[PDB]
Amino acid sequence: KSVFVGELTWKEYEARVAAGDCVLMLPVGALEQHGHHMCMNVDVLLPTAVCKRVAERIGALVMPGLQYGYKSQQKSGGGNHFPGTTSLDGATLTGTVQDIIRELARHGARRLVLMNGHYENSMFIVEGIDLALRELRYAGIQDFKVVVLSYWDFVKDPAVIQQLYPEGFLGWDIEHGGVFETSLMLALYPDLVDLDRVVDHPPATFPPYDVFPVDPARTPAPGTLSSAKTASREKGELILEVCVQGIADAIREEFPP
Amino acid sequence: KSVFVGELTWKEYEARVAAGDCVLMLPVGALEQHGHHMCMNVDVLLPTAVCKRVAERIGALVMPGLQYGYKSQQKSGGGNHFPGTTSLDGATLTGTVQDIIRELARHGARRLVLMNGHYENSMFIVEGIDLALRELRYAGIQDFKVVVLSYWDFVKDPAVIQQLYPEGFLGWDIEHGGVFETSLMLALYPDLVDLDRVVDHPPATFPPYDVFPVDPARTPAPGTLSSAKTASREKGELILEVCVQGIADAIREEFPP
Amino acid sequence: KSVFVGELTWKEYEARVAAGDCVLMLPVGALEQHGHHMCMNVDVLLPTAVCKRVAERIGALVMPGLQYGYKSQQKSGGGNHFPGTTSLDGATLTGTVQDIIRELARHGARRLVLMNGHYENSMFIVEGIDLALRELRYAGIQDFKVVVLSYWDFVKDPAVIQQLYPEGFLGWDIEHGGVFETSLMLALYPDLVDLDRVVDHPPATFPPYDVFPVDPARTPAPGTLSSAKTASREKGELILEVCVQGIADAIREEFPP
Amino acid sequence: KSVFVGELTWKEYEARVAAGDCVLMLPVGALEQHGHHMCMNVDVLLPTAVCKRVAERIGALVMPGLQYGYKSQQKSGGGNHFPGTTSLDGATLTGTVQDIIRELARHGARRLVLMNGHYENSMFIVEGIDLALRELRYAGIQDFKVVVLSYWDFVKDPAVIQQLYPEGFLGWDIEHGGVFETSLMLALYPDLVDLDRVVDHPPATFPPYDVFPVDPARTPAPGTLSSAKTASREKGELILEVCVQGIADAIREEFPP
Amino acid sequence: KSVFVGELTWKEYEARVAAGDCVLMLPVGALEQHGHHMCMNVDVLLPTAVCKRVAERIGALVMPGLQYGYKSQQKSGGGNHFPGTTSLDGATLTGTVQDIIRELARHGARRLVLMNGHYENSMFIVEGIDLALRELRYAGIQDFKVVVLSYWDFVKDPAVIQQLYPEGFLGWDIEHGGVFETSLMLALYPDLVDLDRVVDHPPATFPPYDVFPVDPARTPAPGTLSSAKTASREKGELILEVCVQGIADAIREEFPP
Amino acid sequence: KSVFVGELTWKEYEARVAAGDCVLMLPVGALEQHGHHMCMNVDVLLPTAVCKRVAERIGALVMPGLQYGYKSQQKSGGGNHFPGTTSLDGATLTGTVQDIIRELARHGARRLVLMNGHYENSMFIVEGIDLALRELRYAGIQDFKVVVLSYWDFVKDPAVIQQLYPEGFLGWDIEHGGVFETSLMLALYPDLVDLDRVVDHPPATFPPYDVFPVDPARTPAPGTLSSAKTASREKGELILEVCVQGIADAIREEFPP
Ligand SMILES: [Zn+2]
Ligand SMILES: [Zn+2]
Ligand SMILES: [Zn+2]
Ligand SMILES: [Zn+2]
Ligand SMILES: [Zn+2]
Ligand SMILES: [Zn+2]
Ligand SMILES: [Zn+2]
Ligand SMILES: [Zn+2]
Ligand SMILES: [Zn+2]
Ligand SMILES: [Zn+2]
Ligand SMILES: [Zn+2]
Ligand SMILES: [Zn+2]
Repeated sequence: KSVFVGELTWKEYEARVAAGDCVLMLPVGALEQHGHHMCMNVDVLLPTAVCKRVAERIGALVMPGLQYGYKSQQKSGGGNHFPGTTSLDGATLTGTVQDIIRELARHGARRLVLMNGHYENSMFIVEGIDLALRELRYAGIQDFKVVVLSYWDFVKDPAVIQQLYPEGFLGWDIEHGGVFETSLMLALYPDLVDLDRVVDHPPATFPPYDVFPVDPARTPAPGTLSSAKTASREKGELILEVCVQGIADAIREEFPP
Repeated sequence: KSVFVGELTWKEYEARVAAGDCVLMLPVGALEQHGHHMCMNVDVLLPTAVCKRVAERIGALVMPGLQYGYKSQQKSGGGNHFPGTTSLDGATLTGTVQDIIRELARHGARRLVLMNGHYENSMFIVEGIDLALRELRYAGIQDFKVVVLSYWDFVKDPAVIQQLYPEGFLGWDIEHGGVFETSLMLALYPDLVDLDRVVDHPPATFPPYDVFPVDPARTPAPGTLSSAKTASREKGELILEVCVQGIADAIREEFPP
Repeated sequence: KSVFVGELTWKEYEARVAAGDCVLMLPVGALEQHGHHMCMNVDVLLPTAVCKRVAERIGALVMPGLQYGYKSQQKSGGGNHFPGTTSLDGATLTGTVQDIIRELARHGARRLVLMNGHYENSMFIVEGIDLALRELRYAGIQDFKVVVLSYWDFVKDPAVIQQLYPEGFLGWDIEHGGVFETSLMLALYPDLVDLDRVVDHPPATFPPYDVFPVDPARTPAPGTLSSAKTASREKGELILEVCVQGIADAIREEFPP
Repeated sequence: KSVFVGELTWKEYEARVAAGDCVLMLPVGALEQHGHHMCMNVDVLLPTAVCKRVAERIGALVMPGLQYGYKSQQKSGGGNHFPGTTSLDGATLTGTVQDIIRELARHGARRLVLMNGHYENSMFIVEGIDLALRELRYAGIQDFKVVVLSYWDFVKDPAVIQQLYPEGFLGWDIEHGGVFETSLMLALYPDLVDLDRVVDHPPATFPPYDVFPVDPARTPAPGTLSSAKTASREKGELILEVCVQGIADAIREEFPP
Repeated sequence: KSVFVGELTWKEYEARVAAGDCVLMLPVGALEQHGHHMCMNVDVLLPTAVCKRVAERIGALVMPGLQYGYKSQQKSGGGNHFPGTTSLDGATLTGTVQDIIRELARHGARRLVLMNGHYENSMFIVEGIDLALRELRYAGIQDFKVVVLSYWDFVKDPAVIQQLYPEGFLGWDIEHGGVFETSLMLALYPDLVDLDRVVDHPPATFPPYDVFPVDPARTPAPGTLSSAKTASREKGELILEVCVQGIADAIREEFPP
Repeated sequence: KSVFVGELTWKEYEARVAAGDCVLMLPVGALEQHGHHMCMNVDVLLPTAVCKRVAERIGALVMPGLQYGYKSQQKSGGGNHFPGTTSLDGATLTGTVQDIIRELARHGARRLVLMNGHYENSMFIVEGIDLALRELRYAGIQDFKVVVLSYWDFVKDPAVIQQLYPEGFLGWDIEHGGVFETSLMLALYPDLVDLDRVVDHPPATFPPYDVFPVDPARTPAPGTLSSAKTASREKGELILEVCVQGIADAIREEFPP
């Protein structure tokens, strides 16, 4: 039986919420350039795939994902000046999260996991949550609980980190279109990756400040912030298992049966 | 080569827009109860499937679909009081459409088809377009053109209508979870439909006025506005060809090579 | 004694609301082109006149009408590119309805009828109502009830239709500046109509999609979607009596004395 | 020929704007308690009557009036806690003015007089004007000019002031439902005033600060801020001519042929 | 011990609010041209200094001041076309006031004095207060009380005015960068005033209407609305004691121990 | 001559902008709990002091600081559930930044540095900039440049870090009210720090996700994320010299004479 709310009937959904401890998960992504070697829906595909696996394991349900995210920033995504990247204004993203929470609460749901897959979304997700919880408190509702996370933050194991970043962990911002996402993509959606098109450049470096309008010259030409040359299906499986396991455990701790 | 923008690299997308007469298509759906016999993501699946087939024929590209639409209304969708239905505020939906158009224009695109699959979305799509076009004018851009349509409106042929509705056509609003959508789903995604679960009630009728708060007694208990008892894969195939051909022709007429 | 809230003192108003069953009515119109033969405030004047007559009959009160409505659409009102037509953004109209409901609830009113005179207003009225009811719910208030209706939906009777359209009725979709509105105006405000200026063109027809920016060629030059050549005072008197009786009956059903 | 835009056809309005120096006027009022002796639509009726007469004299046109205004303040209108008073939020009023100016500009109009009739509207009208003009500048339009005024400010002649206020003028802020408005109503709409119902209390005084939530005990019970006992039709006719003469002259100066 | 909240630890502030009758004060100013002889932060500096002194006397606390206010208007501050003046949109200021009240209420505070130092801010402060009180009412809270005042309104005593203006008083509508503010600045921050740079022009006068876009010719060249030639430290010390005494008394009356 | 815009006359400011290469600096802070040993205006005081020193060195001017910032987050500032912390909504902060940029652009300014002192502000600052630049583009202006920096990113050097943290540096994620801010305060405003009140707890650690509503147990009781026990005036003097030099260099690079 599907773990995707979209694939269930309203009766099936109603029954699952009626059970009393139902956990819902919402993938939050983006449509964003991911270099010469990968497609642009990565940030939707990856958190959605992780939510699916986590849900199967813990008996949770997964909502339709947010397909468009906040504006790409040079230091974490190359910059919003690239073609293809299609971004929302902050208020729009915030409002979407807020509306969704309001509705889940109307259903009787009280447990939500927001799984971010696009670096720049985080603070707008946070504001959406706050505004929704504020409204719930107006109606005397104080038992709606949210867990928010970016799936990569769960990859902390030194042993795993050394494999991926043998030469040093580059930070999750510089991990745009690099070894981490590319490996996952090779494991999950190999037809959407062409490792031979990877432009091997040295990891992007930036000064300690930001400039607007964004200066395109400061982003590597391909749009990637680090090279995915050494990405592998094997690395992807390793990441997948570590993320899925860690997130499941975290959700079980925060939302016990 | 995929017709989905999300499955393209940013270079491939850029090249397609650079060619001069590129048509983009954006499906706009909802997560909404669709009776006891069908899942809740129908309004995303159907227009996305029609977009795909149209795009294949005319050489267009399809953007990631809007997964959440405007609040369900009793006379066209059963009402927003149903569990599962997860709806956005008007401002949110309008803002999403507005942000996407702004970004596509930034890319250099000038031709957009918005294919609606959820009855209640229309006027908020219309406002999103108007506000986006207003902004483009401020920026000196007047050559961005938009076609907006709901795919079912292309099923006009009296003969076809009789094949689908032998007892009479009762309006696209009352076609919520009925013969039309169910037939399309049987043709495209049979695993998401269980015809044996259909509740065969008479078509919903309503007084010539609307009441808020929505009174649940005025909607058939299953949430459908009409019975999909006579839905069939064959009917789905017929609808599909009529919609795809009609829309393809309309787009070719509005956006010639 | 006036049925118009604006013509009452606050004490008279307070006492009427104090009765506990007071029905308030809000006309919602537009300032919109209505052909060569009629003035532009039709969509306010007509629902206001109907409200007045209904209120006289059932003991209700009528609020000052909304004079400006949503952007005219080609298929319903000819399009927002015409001179004279002066339209609000959706958020503005939604906010106006929302504010008025908040205030009426503060007064202690709990029964409201919105009478729409301009097709395009519909969904923004719906959103304004939803947002206002949402706020009342935050205050534990759930007994505020709203009925929304368009006066033309009360001319259902085929026998009435036969009298009004002896040469065959071609539908409500083309009744902008046509027989229906012009006849009502001839009955109520004959000095605001000059039937000799009617341009007797064939009914407007459109493809099953819309284009923005709006193409002016698709609207008949005069701005009307159908000819008012056969309009008459007598037809207007009939429409008036039928609309008033039907609406009075519906309101008494939903809001019993 | 009517001076009201709403009573014109779109063709007549188009020709008047095409003339080149067309002045438009927009009355901005409120629905607000005005004591025991007068109705609640005064702030619409009065500036509308003044606009009509000015328009007749200078060849201008008058737009449908704004019927709902900003929240009544204790020191200028008794307070928004009164029944009947139906007020908009500031953003709503601001947006309404903004939308109307944008549309008038679309028509080709470049001259607008905003005539305020409700003391509390002023700064929200100002913001609406500023936001509209900002937008016009974005579209390369800088020749749109607005004159904004509260009609009572044109009563400056000490001789007139003394006829109305022999014991001394205390200000337009405490003139709510008093001699000025009541006199005008006695001259223009005598059936909407009953002088026998005037409660003759001493003029309201207040400390040099404001308190929220508004405290009802600090407002004279009837809602008036001063007594209308000495109001008269003759005084109303004097006020009317002074305002109409002054405003006409002012507009001729600012918007010359 | 400091009377400024910003200079306290959170524990100190918590304890002060915990005592039960804590009065908080919020200065609301602007960055605005104030002629050739005075600096641009006057409207922040002055209410802050008055708040400090009142707080010392009555045991109140002072919040960080609002540094930016609403757009300068010709008749009160010279106009927003001047350099240096840096103004917020109405919605921005309203939202800022609203957010702060929400947060103070969350701390458990229930007594707030807003001290305005910039004429144009008033109605946006009023709206902010209303929207915050509205939200509190959703939670059943009705004991949050706000006193709003412009500090100059406390210089009322004709005996005082006689002392400050012996040759004759010209009114408050011209006191932008004039005798009142300059004298206060001479007493409090003499280094920020150079009386020798005063441009001695006649008091500004205007017709009973406003024009937008603002016409710079209609404001005296230096930006002041009246001459500060006769300003003095002695006058400033008198204004200061009168304002501080008056406001302390008013606050003690509205917020007793 | 002061480097603060607020302390200049409008003429002095105008002349500085007229010079052609004028750099303006805006401190962006917060009112937020900073432990038992320090006051709550730290995030305003610190960037303001750094801006002052940088401005003195490079000939730049400093605008009035933003005193209120975005909601405190558990992992960076302890969380918004603390008393004293007084936070804005995202939209409010974004709008404030947007309005200020629009106004500076109106003045003719084209070079702006935003110095953030409160981590949580970052993305709202980013959105404010983007929205303001978008509007400038509508108005034909493409030469306005913004540099955004957090002063703490300029203490990069490991040799400086070693000097500042001889018992070992644990990272920037726990530097809320710890050694870094406390040392700077001891150097600049020693009366606002009482080192004896420091609670010497073990550095804060958190799981790889966030929870809302915020669980207070997950923040160290005093509100600090690390102990400032070893903070010193001397450390502060070093931080100050290092930050001022680095920021001055960066600005000269990005905005040369
Ligand atoms: Zn990615
Ligand atoms: Zn991304
Ligand atoms: Zn459907
Ligand atoms: Zn639907
Ligand atoms: Zn009409
Ligand atoms: Zn209409
Ligand atoms: Zn009045
Ligand atoms: Zn009024
Ligand atoms: Zn001032
Ligand atoms: Zn000022
Ligand atoms: Zn800090
Ligand atoms: Zn902070």
